[PDB]
Amino acid sequence: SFASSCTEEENNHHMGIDVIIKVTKQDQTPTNDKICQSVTEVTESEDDGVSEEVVKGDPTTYYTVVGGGLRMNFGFTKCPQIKSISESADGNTVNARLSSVSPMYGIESPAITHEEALAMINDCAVSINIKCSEEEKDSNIKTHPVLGSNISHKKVRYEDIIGSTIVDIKCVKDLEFSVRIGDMCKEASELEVKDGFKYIDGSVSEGATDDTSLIDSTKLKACVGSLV
Repeated sequence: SFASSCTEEENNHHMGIDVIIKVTKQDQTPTNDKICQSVTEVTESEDDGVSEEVVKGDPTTYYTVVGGGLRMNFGFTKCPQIKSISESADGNTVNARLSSVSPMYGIESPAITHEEALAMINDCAVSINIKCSEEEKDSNIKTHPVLGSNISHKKVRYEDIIGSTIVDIKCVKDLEFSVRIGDMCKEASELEVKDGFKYIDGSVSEGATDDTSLIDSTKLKACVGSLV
C-alpha cells in the first residue's frame, strides 16, 4: 500500500526510521571535513560464500558513509527503508543523518497496519561500526536539498533498537546517537519509540532523551549513492 502523500486512515501507517549521529574525533587525528566522499548500499544476511548454515538469519542492509576522516557503517535489520543519507562536518566533529522519507515530501512509502508496525518496532535493530578513513577525494554532494523523515527526536517511549556499537578509538573520541521509529505523517502515540546513547569521556549513558538539538540539521548535505 504505497502512497506519495498523507491521507487519513486507521491501521495504515507510514512507518519510518531516522538516525542521527554526532562524532567528536580525537585531536591527534588528521583534518578532514570532506563529507559525503562516498555512500554505498549492500544487503547480506551473512548468506554468501564461506558462511553456510542450516538456518539463515535476518538479512541486513549496510550503509557505509565515507567522509570527515571516518568510515561509518550502519546495519539495519528489519527496519523501515532508508532513503536519505546526509552529512556535515566542522572542527573535529562529524554529523550524519540517515532516515526514511515522509510522504509529506511527495515520496512514496509503504503504509503498514498498527500490528505490523508494532512487530517491526520489536524486530528492527541498528548496528554501528565506525572506522578511521584517510580518504582525501572531494565531497560528492547532491544538487537538491535534504529530504526528511518528518520524525522528530523528542523524548518518547524507549525501545531496545540499537545493537552493537564498535569504534576505532584512535580517531573516535566521543559519540552521540539517537534512533527514532514512528509515523511519518502523524505521530501515533503507541508507535512512537526511540533509542540512543551518549559515549562521552569513555563512558556510556543509555536511554530515551530529547535530541532535537543533537545536531543542526540545516548544515547537513545530501550524499550521493554509488556502488562497487
